[PDB]
Amino acid sequence: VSDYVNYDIIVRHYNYTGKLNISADKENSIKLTSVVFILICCFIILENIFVLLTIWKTKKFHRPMYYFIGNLALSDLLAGVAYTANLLLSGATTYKLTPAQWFLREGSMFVALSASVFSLLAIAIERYITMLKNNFRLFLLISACWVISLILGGLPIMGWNCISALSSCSTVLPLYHKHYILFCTTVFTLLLLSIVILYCRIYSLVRTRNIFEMLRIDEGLRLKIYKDTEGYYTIGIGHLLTKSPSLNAAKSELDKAIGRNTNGVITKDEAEKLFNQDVDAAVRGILRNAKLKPVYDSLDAVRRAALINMVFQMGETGVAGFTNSLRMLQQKRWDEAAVNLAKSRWYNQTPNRAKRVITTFRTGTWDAYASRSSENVALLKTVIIVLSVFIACWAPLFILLLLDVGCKVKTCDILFRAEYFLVLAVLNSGTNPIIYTLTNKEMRRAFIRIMGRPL
Ligand SMILES: CCCCCCc1cccc(NC(=O)[C@H](N)CCP(=O)(O)O)c1
Ligand SMILES: *[C@@H]1O[C@H](CO)[C@@H](O)[C@H](O)[C@H]1NC(C)=O
Repeated sequence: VSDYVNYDIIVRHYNYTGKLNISADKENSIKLTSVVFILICCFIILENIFVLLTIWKTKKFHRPMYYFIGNLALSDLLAGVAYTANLLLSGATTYKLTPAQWFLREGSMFVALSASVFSLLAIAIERYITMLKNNFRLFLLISACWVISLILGGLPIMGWNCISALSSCSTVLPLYHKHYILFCTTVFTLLLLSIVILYCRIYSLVRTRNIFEMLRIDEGLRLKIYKDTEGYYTIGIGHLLTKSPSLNAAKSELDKAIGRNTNGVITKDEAEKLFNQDVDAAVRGILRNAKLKPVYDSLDAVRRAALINMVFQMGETGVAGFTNSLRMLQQKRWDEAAVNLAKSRWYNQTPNRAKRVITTFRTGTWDAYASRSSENVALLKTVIIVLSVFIACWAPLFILLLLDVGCKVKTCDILFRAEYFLVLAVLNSGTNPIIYTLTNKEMRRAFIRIMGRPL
């Protein structure tokens, strides 16, 4: 009987879980494991310092997303520091710690995890705000992100432990209460599930926003009925109301399409809902032709919309009337199809519009329409892979932890030799700096642009 700062508690906790007598196993190999993982940690420290340095040095990297990337780099930086301190205070030294020195040891790993989860979320929501639209509110969120992490990470210290309740002690973390691990595992899988559903929504809405903004320039937009260059009444994004030269006939067909009296003026949303009808019809027109559907299947989202834009102006037989171009498009030879369309009547009638459509087929990017909203495509695709790596590294531990909640003590063998799951989750701290320079050239260009020693 003494302060719950006595080393005997740690002995009883590893004794109950069955780790005290098996502590003297592979102790010589444990030294080889630690010294090597300490080197890997120091490499992770530099990696995240380099990520924090690039953002601090590049002016174009002073954007809200990069601030959350830096905050994520901080989570993975302090993770490496916490695991370097873990390896040093783990193994034989585990029994030389007090319960407080232990709840702080493994508590540091939880704080670093919680911070990474919220940091990822901070990047996830940021991507949803870029499509549809404040520096002081950003540092409040980063501060709140760490405050919630310090509470959700260190609350077992201030009460929620299992010191006198061995029946509720998890075997992979002896001094942690089984319910607390279940609470962390469920909160973090629920938060990681929120990211995945959000990114599926972001990638789908941007796909529909890219085809909208593309035709928002080529055929413009209108709230009131206007006559086209051919000689027929039109509204919104090239929606041909009638071929008849009667203004009231256009009002008749318009009111049938919307379902209310407009007198000629329609809402921005009513134009968009009418626009999807014109896109869907043009899309159906592609999936019904033996020369358009194979090409659409061989194209990407950017070049698919480029073909949709062509159908949106002329029609099914109109685009089918360029077999020489379509054949060169299906053969993945963009430069060859670019010349055929440049000499055709379509390029001679509307030169400024066809130029952008042809550039989309050649470049395969929205650079001919969006200036900086096109670069975000590569900047978003890379972040989805960051999350995909994170869920691949932590899920094995999360499953293992969930198994520890639903397993009697000294029963499940997987829970003992579970040092591999803990290491895979640690390695992830040095995969984000590596994934930036490999799946993002705009970030990689800034990274090399940073070779100054004193800087
Ligand atoms: C809910 C998710 C759990 C948070 C993950 C915290 C974490 C990350 C990485 C490692 C560890 N724990 C360890 O590696 C421990 N040193 C295991 C060995 P021991 O402490 O001796 O049982 C704990
Ligand atoms: C605790 O460890 C001691 C040796 O240090 C051993 O004799 C005892 O059986 C263990 N207690 C339980 C409940 O397994």
